[PDB]
Amino acid sequence: AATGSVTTNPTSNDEEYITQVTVGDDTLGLDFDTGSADLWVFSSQTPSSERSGHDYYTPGSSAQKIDGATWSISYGDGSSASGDVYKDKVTVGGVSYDSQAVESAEKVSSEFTQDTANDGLLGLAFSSINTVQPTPQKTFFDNVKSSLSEPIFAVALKHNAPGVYDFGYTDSSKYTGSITYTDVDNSQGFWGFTADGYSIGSDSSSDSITGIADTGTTLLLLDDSIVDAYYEQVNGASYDSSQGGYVFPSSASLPDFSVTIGDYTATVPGEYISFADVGNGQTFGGIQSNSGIGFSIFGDVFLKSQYVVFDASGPRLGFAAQA
Ligand SMILES: *[C@H]1O[C@H](CO)[C@@H](O)[C@H](O)[C@@H]1O
Repeated sequence: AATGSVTTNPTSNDEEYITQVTVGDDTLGLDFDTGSADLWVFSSQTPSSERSGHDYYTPGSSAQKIDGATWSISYGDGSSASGDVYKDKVTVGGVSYDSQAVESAEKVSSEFTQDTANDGLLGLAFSSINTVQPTPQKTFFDNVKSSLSEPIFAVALKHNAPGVYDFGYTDSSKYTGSITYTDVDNSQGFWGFTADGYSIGSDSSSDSITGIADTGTTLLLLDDSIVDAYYEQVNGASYDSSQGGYVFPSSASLPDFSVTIGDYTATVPGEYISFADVGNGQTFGGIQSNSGIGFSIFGDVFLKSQYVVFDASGPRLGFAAQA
C-alpha cells in the first residue's frame, strides 16, 4: 500500500517502544529507532539460550543471504549485538519491501536476552550510517519511500499507552492544529535539527538547541547548563551518583520544559519529567545530561508529547501537539 500505520506500545516507565512487524514469514516486535540505520532481529541463528522467550526470525524460502556481510552494534552500557545478513520481505502496517536487508543476530548481550518483549531494531535514520560491512545496506524507509503517497513517516509515541507510526501520510486525528517544519541536518546520518529557543517553566531563553530526534533514546538529553538550570527549579533535586543522574523527592513539583520551533511550542509536561521511582521516596528525572555525546538528544521523554513528521524531502522535521 502507498500508506500504512502501525501501533507502538511502551514498556515499563516508557523505557522503550515496541512495534510488531513481519520479517519473512515471522512476526516479531521491534524497536523503531530514528537514531539507527540498521534493522536487526533475534533469529534462528541466535543461540537458543540467548533467544529464549523471544519471537524470532527464521530465514526461509524467501530469504536471500548476502554472503560475506556482517554487522555489529555496540551500546553505551556495554550491550552489543552482531551477526550476518539476509534480504527478505519486511512488512510494516501494509507497507512492504520484498528484499529488505535483515541483519540476523548470531549473538546478543544478556540485557537483550532479558528484554523478552524486544526482538530487534528497525532503524529509521539515514542509510549513510548503516553498519553492515563490507557494503552498507539501505534502510526500510529508504527502500519504500518512493512507493509512498508522500516520502514521509510520522511518530506519535504516548505515555503509558498505545501510540502510532504513520508511513506515507499524516493522520489528522492524532494531532491538533497545523504541522510546523524545520530543516534537517543529516550530515551525521541522524534526523538532526535546531530548536529556535526553549523555556524552563515560564522562563524562556532566546538560545537555540541543536540535537537529533531519536525514538530509540529514552530520555531528553541536554547541555549541562540547561539540565542544571532545570533542576535548580526543582526543590530537593540533586545529582545521584549511584543512579547516574538527577533525582528528586517523588512529590516534588516539576516545571514543564518546552522548545520553540518556528511559531510552535513543543511542550514536555512536568508529569513526563518524573521518569522512574528509584526508591527511598526519590524519582529519577526525565531530563538528563548529554555529556559525552556532544549534542542533544530529543528522546522518548520529549517525543511522547508530540506528533513528529520525518520528511525525506528537504529533509525536514515537522511538529504538532498530540490530540
Ligand atoms: C494509508 O493511508 C491512506 C490515507 O488515510 C489510505 O487512503 C490508505 O488506504 C492507507 O490506509
